Amino acid sequence: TLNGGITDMLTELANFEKNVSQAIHKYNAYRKAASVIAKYPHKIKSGAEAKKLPGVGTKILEKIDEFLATGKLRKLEKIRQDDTSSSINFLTRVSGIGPSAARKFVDEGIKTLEDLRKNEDKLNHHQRIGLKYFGDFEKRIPREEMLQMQDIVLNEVKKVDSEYIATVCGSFRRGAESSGDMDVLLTHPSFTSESTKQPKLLHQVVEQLQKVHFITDTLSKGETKFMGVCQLPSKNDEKEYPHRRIDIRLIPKDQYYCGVLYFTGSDIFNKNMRAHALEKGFTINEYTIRPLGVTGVAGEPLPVDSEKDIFDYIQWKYREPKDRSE
DNA sequence: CCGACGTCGCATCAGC
DNA sequence: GCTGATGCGA
DNA sequence: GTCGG
Ligand SMILES: Nc1ccn([C@H]2C[C@H](O)[C@@H](COP(=O)(O)OP(=O)(O)[C@H](F)P(=O)(O)O)O2)c(=O)n1
Ligand SMILES: Nc1ccn([C@H]2C[C@H](O)[C@@H](COP(=O)(O)O)O2)c(=O)n1
Ligand SMILES: [Cl-]
Ligand SMILES: [Mg+2]
Ligand SMILES: [Mg+2]
Ligand code: NA
Ligand code: NA
Ligand code: NA
Repeated sequence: TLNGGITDMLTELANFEKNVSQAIHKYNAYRKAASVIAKYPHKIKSGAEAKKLPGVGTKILEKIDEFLATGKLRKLEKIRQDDTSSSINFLTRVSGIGPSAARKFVDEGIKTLEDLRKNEDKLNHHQRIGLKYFGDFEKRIPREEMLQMQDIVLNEVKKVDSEYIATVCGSFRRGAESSGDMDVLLTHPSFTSESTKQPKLLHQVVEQLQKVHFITDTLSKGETKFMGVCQLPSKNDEKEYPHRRIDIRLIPKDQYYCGVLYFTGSDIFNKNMRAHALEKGFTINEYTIRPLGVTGVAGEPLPVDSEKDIFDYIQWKYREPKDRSE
């Protein structure tokens, strides 16, 4: 990328503000600025040039001037030397360990991978699985493997009930050549915004995927969201594939377009689009787009018959999934 | 200046 | 048990 | 940290 040094610096700062400072709005601000700089089609020559972009303000412009001049950021060089910040940033790389638990572990003297493995009984279920697969979960998934995973999920879903439709979303649907995990949107005509005519709709699919040894572990599970672990089958004498994170979201079938807009992302794209919706007097979630009254109270859901209908309400030209990788 | 910043599912805990 | 935060996650 | 009223 043209501005990878700057965007990496802002990402590291975002991660510091999220994991150490526990400042979620600074995290979002740094990530928004990193994203707008990442798609800027010029090699940035000054902080003033970057400050013209939405989400880049005075302070990031100053950091960009320091980084352009020296190749580094003193603020980050200090953060790296802080042992508490270093430890907290490492611990939060385990799935299920967030900013609060990381700081509590550091207080308790649990600061390393060796420390975590010594103290499994101090971990909740999610954290225990996150530790088990710590290395695997930092590996990316080649699109070729995503296609094999898609084949399994779609065919196994069809064996349970031919009326299910499973849609792989996330970076995969945005056409990425690799993905961090697999995101599966699921619908069934028995589950709509008006009624649930069949119990265990998500459970039956999870169960079938466990039965064929595709799903290997569960991080959390409810009526509409599964968060877990999966693994492709390997052939004779082959090294095993890495275990992969999988998310399955069962969405009311009549609300598929809002659901697939949400689950396609990216996360920053969704934040930007929902923020624009609010400025336009609407609120968007994974189910509906609703107007806002003068009181700021959301009104009744608006008719939606395509993803583009949602863009139209907020006066955005349509963006294909491949152009949503913010 | 300063209030707002996207929205919500599941796990966990506190208070009753 | 229920209800309402809070944490961590999508 | 940045934006917008
Ligand atoms: N904070 C978030 C996180 C996710 N999401 C939505 C949008 C994401 O695209 C979708 C899947 O979450 P994810 O973390 O797997 O993001 P992806 O877009 O798939 C990433 F590119 P990756 O390929 O690394 O998983 O959930 C969101 O709305 N808000
Ligand atoms: N998981 C899915 C995917 C699509 N669909 C529906 C939405 C549309 O009515 C129809 C067209 O699908 P597509 O948008 O993939 O062309 O399929 C669904 O009900 N559940
Ligand atoms: Cl809704
Ligand atoms: Mg994903
Ligand atoms: Mg605003
Ligand atoms: Na700007
Ligand atoms: Na984590
Ligand atoms: Na995911």
